[PDB]
Amino acid sequence: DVSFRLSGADPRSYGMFIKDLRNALPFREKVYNIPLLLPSVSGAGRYLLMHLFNYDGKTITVAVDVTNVYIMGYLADTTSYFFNEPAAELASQYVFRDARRKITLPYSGNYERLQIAAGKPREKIPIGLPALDSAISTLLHYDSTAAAGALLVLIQTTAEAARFKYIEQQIQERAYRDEVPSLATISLENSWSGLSKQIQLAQGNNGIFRTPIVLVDNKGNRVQITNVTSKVVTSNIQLLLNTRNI
Ligand SMILES: *[C@@H]1O[C@H](CO)[C@@H](O)[C@H](O)[C@H]1NC(C)=O
Ligand SMILES: NC(=O)c1cccnc1
Repeated sequence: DVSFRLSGADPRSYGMFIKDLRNALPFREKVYNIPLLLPSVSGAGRYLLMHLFNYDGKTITVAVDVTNVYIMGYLADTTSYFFNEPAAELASQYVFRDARRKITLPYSGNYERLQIAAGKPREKIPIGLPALDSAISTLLHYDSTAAAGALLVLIQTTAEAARFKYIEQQIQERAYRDEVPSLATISLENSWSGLSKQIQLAQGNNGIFRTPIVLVDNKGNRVQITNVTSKVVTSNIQLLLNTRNI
């Protein structure tokens, strides 16, 4: 398992937690020195548990699918909560079985459905460590509309930060003051599968993408990624979704 405490948290401790989250995910090979997530994992070993503590020391445990870094659900005291989708249904056969009751959230765990439930797009929701503290606290007591926004914060400050060093850095910059994500952050989140695929297809094509990927950079400009010498590939992306799952 991995753990992170908001009490005493700073950019250093958050960065270390994200390193630990990345390194908790199994892989058997690297592609251009980036861990390639496994095509499949059978049984309980498919799920990583992340123990998150809010500033007051109250805790939730979050179950993450190690093949894609997707959050399946979480445990708050004696109640488990799972997204309304087959992958989370499966997860609930393996994790948090000791919970006294299970609530299936009234949405699946993708951005489209979460944004509808929250009533707002990612672009308008501040993120940062204070927002993560708030998100943990919200998830402690069931409220599905509030939970949708909290889960948008949680996903971006854990899974997306693990996937992209740039997003990790954005959250570090928001350690003590929340701010909506940059355009670049949104573009990277929206392109993780596409980038993962092209980096894998570039092996066998001399590091050249079969199909270029368009992103927004940290200055807000459109850029086209065409090959693995791009900083997006050499320093930014940290985990690759297996093409078997694309
Ligand atoms: C490969 O990517 C690098 C880094 O972004 C870029 O400078 C170079 O022009 C690209 N090569 C092409 C497009 O042939
Ligand atoms: N459910 C998730 O953890 C999730 C959702 C959207 C993108 N990445 C991860």
